[PDB]
Amino acid sequence: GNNQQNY
Amino acid sequence: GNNQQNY
Amino acid sequence: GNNQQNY
Amino acid sequence: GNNQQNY
Amino acid sequence: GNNQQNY
Amino acid sequence: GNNQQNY
Amino acid sequence: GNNQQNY
Amino acid sequence: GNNQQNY
Amino acid sequence: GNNQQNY
Amino acid sequence: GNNQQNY
Amino acid sequence: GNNQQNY
Amino acid sequence: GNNQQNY
Amino acid sequence: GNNQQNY
Amino acid sequence: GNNQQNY
Amino acid sequence: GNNQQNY
Amino acid sequence: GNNQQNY
Amino acid sequence: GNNQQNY
Amino acid sequence: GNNQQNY
Repeated sequence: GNNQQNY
Repeated sequence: GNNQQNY
Repeated sequence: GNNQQNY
Repeated sequence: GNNQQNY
Repeated sequence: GNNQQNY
Repeated sequence: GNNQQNY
Repeated sequence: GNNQQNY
Repeated sequence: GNNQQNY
Repeated sequence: GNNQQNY
Repeated sequence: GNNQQNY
Repeated sequence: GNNQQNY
Repeated sequence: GNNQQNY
Repeated sequence: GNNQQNY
Repeated sequence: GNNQQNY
Repeated sequence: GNNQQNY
Repeated sequence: GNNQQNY
Repeated sequence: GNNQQNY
Repeated sequence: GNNQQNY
């Protein structure tokens, strides 16, 4: 699906 | 499905 | 926090 | 906190 | 806290 | 606390 | 506390 | 305490 | 935080 | 099913 | 089924 | 069934 | 059935 | 299903 | 934060 | 922040 | 799907 | 899909 990664 | 990862 | 909305 | 909503 | 809602 | 709701 | 609701 | 409800 | 919306 | 993990 | 794990 | 584990 | 474990 | 992981 | 909107 | 909009 | 990564 | 990376 869609990807959002927050570091 | 959709992915959200929060570090 | 962070927001991801998938329609 | 963080929000992910999947419709 | 964190929120995940799946419809 | 944390929230997960599955419809 | 933490919440999980499954419909 | 913690809550889990299964319908 | 950061925003990603997918229609 | 859906996955939410809170550390 | 659905999974919620709270550490 | 559904799983909720609270540590 | 459904599982809830509280530590 | 959908994935949300919060560290 | 940063914004990405996908129609 | 930065903006990207995709129609 | 769509990708947004925030460092 | 579309890509936005923010360093």
